[PDB]
Amino acid sequence: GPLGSMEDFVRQCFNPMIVELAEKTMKEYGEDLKIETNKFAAICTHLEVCFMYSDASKHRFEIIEGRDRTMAWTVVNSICNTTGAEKPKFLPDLYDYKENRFIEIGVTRREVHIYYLEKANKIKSEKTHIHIFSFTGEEMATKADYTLDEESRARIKTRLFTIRQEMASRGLWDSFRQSER
Ligand SMILES: Oc1ccc(/C=N/Nc2ccc(Cl)cc2)c(O)c1O
Ligand SMILES: [Mn+2]
Ligand SMILES: [Mn+2]
Repeated sequence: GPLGSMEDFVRQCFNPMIVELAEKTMKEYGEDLKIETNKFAAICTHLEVCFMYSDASKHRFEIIEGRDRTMAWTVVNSICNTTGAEKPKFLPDLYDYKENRFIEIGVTRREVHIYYLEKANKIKSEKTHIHIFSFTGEEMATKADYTLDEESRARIKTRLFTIRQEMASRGLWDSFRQSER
């Protein structure tokens, strides 16, 4: 019936720190969240997934996403110097200290395999590990290595389902889904 505001939804659905980091992200790119509200939600979603992924194993992962850009490269370059890891061409989302690799996390409602192939074709690296989550609960990962166990990943998928559900109940899902890409 009633169609809600996506900005209202974001500020209610996501933790204050995620929202703030997403605001900083958009401002850093010169974007108005009051107009590009679906993107604001997507940024929040992706940041939450990255944080959940890291939290699945505390201190196993360094978080790169959410930091300001200069600081993100500072962190990446430090990790590369310390661990000997090869420097990525584009900023990744995490660094896995156990498997010794950077990780790019994708969140999509497009077809998960195509999305994976596009990510992989962009970053080009033979080292950076890619992990894609769909709002459908589908996932795809480099070399069928999913990194975390089923329960951790289920928690992330459950979060995505809950977001899609709350959006839909406020009439926001169709627009949000369409806005991707
Ligand atoms: O420049 C942009 C303008 C709008 C968007 C919107 N993305 N929306 C979005 C992205 C991913 C999912 Cl799963 C659902 C929705 C976006 O991702 C952009 O990069
Ligand atoms: Mn990123
Ligand atoms: Mn990502």
